[PDB]
Amino acid sequence: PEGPEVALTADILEKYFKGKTLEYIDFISGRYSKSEPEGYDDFIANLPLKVSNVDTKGKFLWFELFDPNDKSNKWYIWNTFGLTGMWSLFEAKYTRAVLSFDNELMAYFSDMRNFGTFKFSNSEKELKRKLNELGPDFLKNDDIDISKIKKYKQPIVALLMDQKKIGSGLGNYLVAEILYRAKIDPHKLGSNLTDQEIENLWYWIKYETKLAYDSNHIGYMVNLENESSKIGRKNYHPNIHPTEKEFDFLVYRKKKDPNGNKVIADKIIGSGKNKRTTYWAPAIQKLE
Ligand SMILES: [K+]
Repeated sequence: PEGPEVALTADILEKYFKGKTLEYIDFISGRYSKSEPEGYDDFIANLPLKVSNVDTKGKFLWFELFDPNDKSNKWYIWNTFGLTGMWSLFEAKYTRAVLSFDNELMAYFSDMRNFGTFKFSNSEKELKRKLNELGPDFLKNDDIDISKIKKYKQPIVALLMDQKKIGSGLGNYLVAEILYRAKIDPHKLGSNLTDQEIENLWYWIKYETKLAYDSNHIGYMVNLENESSKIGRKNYHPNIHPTEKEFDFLVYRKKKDPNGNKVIADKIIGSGKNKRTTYWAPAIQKLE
């Protein structure tokens, strides 16, 4: 899941749990099964608490809770999905966390690979500190200045994959689809892009994120597909109007692009577990 999936999941989470009373959380399997997340014990001891919001910034999601009997007791649930992390209203296969609310309400987080993370904290300061680690939300921020791209002599694919330098929310498929639409070669250094290309790139980031966010079944949040179509969408990037009804991969994991050009499954950024495969068609994307 990338920026859009996280945001749409938060939206759904708020629809069902905002204002509800959380009573407990169980980590029944996975990485937290035996060793609970940081702050878990203190958090459990302070439950029940009501949920006031479920917000996101890029790929980062969090629950904000408060204590109905102590205005000063505020708590937060930090969450990152990882490659296989999914939220749902039913106990799906590979459920790792089970959130029990009052009045029959239940939420679940599934994660076959166990890359998602959890953390509980009662500090707004730490939350603000954490949010400073992320750049503007490429999907939610409609007035982002990406001219900072010029100050970097690094492949543009690395700059867009990074969550701090220019903005947050872009993943391996969004960056590939966006660089294809902007006809820019992944290896092109930021400092070598023209002001025009910058403008053009900005346009397509808004375009793709919005298309992704408005979709109902891209595939990375299948446990919420039924609910995805039973809820609306916020109006991010208002002045951009994608023509397609659903997000479709033009090069991401494709052997050829729409026209017929070949797509290179190029491994440009990352090391070890962080290495990712960038898909691009040399026919369309040039270093110019
Ligand atoms: K107090």
